[PDB]
Amino acid sequence: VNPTVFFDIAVDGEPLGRVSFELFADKVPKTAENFRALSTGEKGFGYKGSCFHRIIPGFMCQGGDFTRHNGTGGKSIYGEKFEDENFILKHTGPGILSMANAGPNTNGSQFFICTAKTEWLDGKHVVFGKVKEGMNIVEAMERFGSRNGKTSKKITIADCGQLE
Repeated sequence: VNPTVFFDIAVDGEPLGRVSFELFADKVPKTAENFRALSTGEKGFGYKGSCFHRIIPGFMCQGGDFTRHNGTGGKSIYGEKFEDENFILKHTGPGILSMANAGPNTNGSQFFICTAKTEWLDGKHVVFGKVKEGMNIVEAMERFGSRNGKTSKKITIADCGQLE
């Protein structure tokens, strides 16, 4: 019942590959539905064409700022910044999909993919999904990041949507 979404990633415009996610709608339905919606674009806005603007190897890949392309923007499907739904699920290792924010109850559209166990984020960021297929594509993306998070090539979501 949990929905599956995919990203088709490109690097300076050249295809790299597809990452797919399981979204834990059974446990965090409001947060999973936001990400699902933004990935299909069915509200008229969303992730297609946006970039991963902050990539720190061994740490995480952050994206979803489809409004300002640099970490200052993005918006949810709810007309404002939704609440932290719950912190049931933990940051247990690579592939975890989790919400970025600006403090308690400030979720918008930005998210990150963990490339390592990041327990210090437990209780701070809402985990709502996991990479299903294509972790190797995340690993290839990670190599274009840097110590301060600046990417050496443009990493884009060339296409995205819902699978199955």
